[PDB]
Amino acid sequence: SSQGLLGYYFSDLNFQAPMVVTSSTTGDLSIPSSELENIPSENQYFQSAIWSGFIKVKKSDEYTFATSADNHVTMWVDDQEVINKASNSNKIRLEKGRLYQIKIQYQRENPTEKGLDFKLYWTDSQNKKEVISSDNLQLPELKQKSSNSRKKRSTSAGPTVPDRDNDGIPDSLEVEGYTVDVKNKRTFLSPWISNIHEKKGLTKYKSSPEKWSTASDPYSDFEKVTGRIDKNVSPEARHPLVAAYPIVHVDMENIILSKNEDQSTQNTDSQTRTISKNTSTSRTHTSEPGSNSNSSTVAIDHSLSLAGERTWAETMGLNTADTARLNANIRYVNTGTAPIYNVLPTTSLVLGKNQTLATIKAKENQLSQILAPNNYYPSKNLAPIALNAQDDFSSTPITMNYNQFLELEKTKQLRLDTDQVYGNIATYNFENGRVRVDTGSNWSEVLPQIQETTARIIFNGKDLNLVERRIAAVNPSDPLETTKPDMTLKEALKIAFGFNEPNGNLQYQGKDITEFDFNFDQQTSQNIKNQLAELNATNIYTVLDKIKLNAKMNILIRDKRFHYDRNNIAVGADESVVKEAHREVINSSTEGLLLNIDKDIRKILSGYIVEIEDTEGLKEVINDRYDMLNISSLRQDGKTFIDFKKYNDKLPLYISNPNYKVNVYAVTKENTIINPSENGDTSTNGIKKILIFSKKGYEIG
Ligand SMILES: [Ca+2]
Ligand SMILES: [Ca+2]
Repeated sequence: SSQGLLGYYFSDLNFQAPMVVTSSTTGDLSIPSSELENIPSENQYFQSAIWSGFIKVKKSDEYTFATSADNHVTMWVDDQEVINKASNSNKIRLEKGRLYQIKIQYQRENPTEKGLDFKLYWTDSQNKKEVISSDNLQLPELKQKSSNSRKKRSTSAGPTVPDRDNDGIPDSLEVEGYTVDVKNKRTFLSPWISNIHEKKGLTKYKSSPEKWSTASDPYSDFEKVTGRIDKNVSPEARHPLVAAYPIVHVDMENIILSKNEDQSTQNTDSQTRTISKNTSTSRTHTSEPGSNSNSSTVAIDHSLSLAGERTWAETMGLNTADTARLNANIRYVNTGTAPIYNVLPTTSLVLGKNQTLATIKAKENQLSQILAPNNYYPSKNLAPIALNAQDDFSSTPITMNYNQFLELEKTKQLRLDTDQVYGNIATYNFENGRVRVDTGSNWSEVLPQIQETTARIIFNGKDLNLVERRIAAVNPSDPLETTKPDMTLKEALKIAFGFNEPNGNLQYQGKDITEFDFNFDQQTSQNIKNQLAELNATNIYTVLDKIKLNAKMNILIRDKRFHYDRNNIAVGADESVVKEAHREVINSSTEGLLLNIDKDIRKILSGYIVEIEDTEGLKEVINDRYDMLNISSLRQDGKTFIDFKKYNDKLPLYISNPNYKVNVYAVTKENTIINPSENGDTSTNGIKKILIFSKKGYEIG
């Protein structure tokens, strides 16, 4: 179906203006004029063509080859001419289960019909003639190396379409620009033509004629654009300028802490004394100069989970000589553009700066599913992985000594550092036209080259989570990399992240590019500054189509509404933004508030404080504890309810005088208190909070 001979159809007589490149499943190599909608009528006249591939016979015999235009054809089988501008009955012996190279050239001056009607036949020893069937034809070996049975180069006899990197796309098309259009059953690759293709919304591709994969990834420029590729590769990475590669971090969903048994305590029948908390995990990115790493940071919930206000040690019965253990539920997350099949990366679980508590490994070659881009392992419809699994005798306890435990209690943070060891790659095989995991292909042989030859953009426009993409970009000092097309900042955002420009303004899902800020590493910053100066431009947002990306740039693009920590996690927002986000109140009562709040805003709030203010200006704080601020919840209808009763002994607010005010304040993550004060105070005293609702009793109804 994606198999057969590869054909190049030229408008000129001498094989130099390719109009269509496409495959044929059978010996019918025709292109009817009805299929040439994307070619100018005048270029629909084909004066030459070349086909290449292999023939595999099902039975040894003597065959004679013929075409529908023998006077215009020369054909080679494994370097030997079988047709030479004349019909013949010259038989050739072909052996079953052997592969023979095929090259066919056709030339005809001034055709009177558009397209091409052309069939390749053979006749066996019994004198039966037919168009060669699909089971007998295979594509050329369009790879960087030959296989044992299939040479990557066609015979030096006759014409060679210039294809320096052997990906299948002619040099000239890669440089000048090409488009791909899907006929009913075939993909046609043709030159870009402004006045035809622009209006139709077709993508203009350019790629390096000297790089088999312009992004230095494991899929060729041709494989990508013709769909001869792992179906799990992300849509954006089907562009030859966007790198296809996995990017993995670990998400921790919840944690349970408990005291380790010890030989001195023979008693094992005591009551449960564990601490269980939800956790929130974010993939991070830091200013570390040379970084190319995977890491995530875990925030352990500090909100009320059990009676009293005990220390963790008191809760768990931990004395100073005891040790504690952690278990957790996790998933792997692939935010990259290619899947993983047989090796999950190894992860260190780290306390503080550099105290490793655990090394998390999965068994190689025993994955229960693929880890696909924009997805999880295990999938979300399945249970997560427990670090110490119930079925597993050999899971290492994740232990902390007393001092480490106290440090975890104080910081309520862990870090997960994940390596970039991703295993084998599923590649396309031209012999059988299928994608399979290839034992000879490994991500570790690809990643360094991807990292060296691309510009990196990290963007948080999807739910404020950091998503990295890499785009092929020129390196002015590496000659091979100068053969790549110019990559602009505007184009990179379109092809890598799906920005569009419906009305003269670049947008991501309705939000203008000006709603996002640009952050650069030191070298990228100097580069971009220099470019702006050379453009006489004072504002980057008006010249995104003129800013050129270079290999090894690092660009970070973040939603401007938010405040960010050093990990580039969103942790707050300006008071004006938070106030406006809460302005639309659906209902209010002594039981709480019902509001429509934007999902991104909700992400940066740790909770709310409710207070009644009397006429003299004194305030009664209702939920007056740092661990009692979790009073918001998202309803199924998408609305947020702020629950006044939850920490008011299950009672609606009592407003003794209608002139009293009910005030509700939002507390952002960056302002959240996560421990009692040094003096032991557990109240909300001093917490930096943002007034988001204030109404008198008679206004609440
Ligand atoms: Ca090529
Ligand atoms: Ca190429």
